[PDB]
Amino acid sequence: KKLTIGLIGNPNSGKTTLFNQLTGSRQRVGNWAGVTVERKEGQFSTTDHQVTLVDLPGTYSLTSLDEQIACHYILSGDADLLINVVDASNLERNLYLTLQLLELGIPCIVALNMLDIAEKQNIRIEIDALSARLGCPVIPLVSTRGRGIEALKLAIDRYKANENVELVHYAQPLLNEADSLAKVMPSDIPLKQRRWLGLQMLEGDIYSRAYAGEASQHLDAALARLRNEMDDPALHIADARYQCIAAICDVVS
Repeated sequence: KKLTIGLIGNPNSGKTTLFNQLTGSRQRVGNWAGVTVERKEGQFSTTDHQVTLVDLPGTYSLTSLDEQIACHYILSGDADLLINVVDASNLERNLYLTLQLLELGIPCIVALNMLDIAEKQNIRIEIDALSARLGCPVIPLVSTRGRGIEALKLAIDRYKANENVELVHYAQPLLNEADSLAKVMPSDIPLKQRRWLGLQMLEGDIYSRAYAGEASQHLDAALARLRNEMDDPALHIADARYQCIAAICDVVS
């Protein structure tokens, strides 16, 4: 059976290296539609699947051209699953991107990279505790004898919808305002993603408005409403995300 998988992580996080390991010489260099950014695709197989792997440009956040490409692809829904390459030696910084994928609700597998760099600086990562808090599998990419890859291939064959765990705990009125923005958005987009798009707009993101159809004319009204209910809506959003990531890292690292 054929799956298409998007490969996503921070720049400088061993993403290209995983890409080459997975695909060997079975890769095509193309170009992202309408821009001159290079788009790599590659092929590998698993026990049950033939996999088309799409390397997305490194990015720290879904919220320059590169960043925008990753996000447009993530939101296009073309991919069945995403492989999220995470630097174990910079967990907290790297999970900011992971959180957005999970909030978007896209099937995810976290390939925990740079174990050897982590080990070297006395950082150990509690794999199952991370996995429980994310609601998606976490696969240590041991480089020794291709073990990591084999285990990743196993995870791919066993992939499923993420566990619907609570992630960031937003103040209710932000959720409320996001719900309101969400119901006036193009319905071709899942409710979960519509809610996420609303949340980004409230925090002040401009690229998100592009997918949200009508919503952007309701935003100033939404924001004007919110500022009666709290002192800094966008900062409360920043604060709840950080709260969530730091509570994870405290247990996990």
